[PDB]
Amino acid sequence: MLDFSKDFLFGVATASYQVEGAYNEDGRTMSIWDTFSRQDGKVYKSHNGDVACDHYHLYKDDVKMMKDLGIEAYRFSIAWPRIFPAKGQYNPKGMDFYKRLTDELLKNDIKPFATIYHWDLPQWADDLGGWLNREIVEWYGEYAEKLFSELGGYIKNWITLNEPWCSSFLSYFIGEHAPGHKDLGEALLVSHNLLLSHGKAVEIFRGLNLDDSKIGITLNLNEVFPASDSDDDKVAAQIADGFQNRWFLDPLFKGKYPQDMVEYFGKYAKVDFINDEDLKLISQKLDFLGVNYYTRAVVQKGNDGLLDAVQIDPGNERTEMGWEIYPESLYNILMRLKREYTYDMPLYITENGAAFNDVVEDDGRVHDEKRVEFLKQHFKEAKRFLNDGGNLKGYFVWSLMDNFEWAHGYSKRFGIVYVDYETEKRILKDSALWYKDLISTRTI
Ligand code: NA
Ligand code: NA
Ligand code: NA
Ligand code: NA
Ligand code: NA
Repeated sequence: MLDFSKDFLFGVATASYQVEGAYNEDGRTMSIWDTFSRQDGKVYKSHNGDVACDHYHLYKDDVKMMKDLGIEAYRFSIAWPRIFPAKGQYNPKGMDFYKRLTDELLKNDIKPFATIYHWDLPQWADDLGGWLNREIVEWYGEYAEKLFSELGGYIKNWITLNEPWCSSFLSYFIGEHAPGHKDLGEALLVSHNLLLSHGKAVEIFRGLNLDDSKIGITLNLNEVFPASDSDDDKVAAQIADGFQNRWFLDPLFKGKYPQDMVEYFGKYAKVDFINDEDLKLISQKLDFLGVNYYTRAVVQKGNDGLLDAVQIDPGNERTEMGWEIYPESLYNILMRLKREYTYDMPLYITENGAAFNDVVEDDGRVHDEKRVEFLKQHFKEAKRFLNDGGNLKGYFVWSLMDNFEWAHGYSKRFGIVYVDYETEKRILKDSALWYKDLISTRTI
């Protein structure tokens, strides 16, 4: 009778630096993204998160807004520079924000899902080497354990890292994200230290044996298609798939980096950070996996160089990011996890959503019909996965509101709610009204 059971969580997601603002208040010190956004050329028109959506001050209105939509769960991140503004220096005022945030959520029947690290590493940590310095495993563990002990009565669903592929390859190899290095060997080592920090937090978490509390990790995953049936394109797809997906799925869920990628990367950089003890910590059992899904890739062999597959445009509709709208890969990825990696483990879609050219019309409304159709198509694939025996527990739309989209600044709008940044006014887009109906009827 219900496409989505009463227990299925309809959610929305944000991230601290993208929405909070109040960047220099109540003891907060700079993150690497504060620093990076002030370096010339790194962020669209030198946008930064100084103010963002001012959600730090407006959080009560934002929670009321979610309550009126019937939101059942809210994924947010916790800002490390608020909690430890300096090495070893706990800031109770920073903790107080997350207590009053999560108190507000619970009192409005919204379940909190907290992301421990969503890219806003404290500048003091990066000055000590950041994710390149293996000591970060201990700094992160100290941070996580403080959150578990202070917030464990408030939060029962924890995510160690958001999208470690971005924090490693996009930040240290491609250089689009903070801190903006361009060195494959660095990005490979960072990926390992991120995964090792993840394992440290899981170890600490299990030792607390908190009542009714779950821990997992969030991975951005795609599906890679070869442009043709040639052997050239099949190897290209295999490499692209190992680069995005298997490089993280395999150590976490198989206890082993993917050997084809280890050999491929080893032709270009050192891969000597791999060892048995680290992989055992990395692959500790999780309670759930969070899946961030947006699009697929169609790839063709490039010119034999490092990760130089040519991106094929198959000619289909795309978002403002240039990302193809291909809802079937949401089903294919969830099925692939079920058949190859996570099996019967609970799965959450921790991000899915789209950037479109949103405009407030003369009627004061945002008629974002393309986003309505986008979300409708992807929720239909989630329902199909559930009806085929998939263990999907919830679905978080990215994002609750338009926000600071990293190197794109405020020029990409992902919200189901529009933010007029001059006034900080919230305007429900038609997609939020559609989502409200979906939560109410649980029918699609
Ligand atoms: Na901010
Ligand atoms: Na700036
Ligand atoms: Na696991
Ligand atoms: Na679980
Ligand atoms: Na499709």
